[PDB]
Amino acid sequence: AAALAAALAQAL
Repeated sequence: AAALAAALAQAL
């Protein structure tokens, strides 16, 4: 969950 949350945060 956290890895994905961060991946997305960065992209946006």
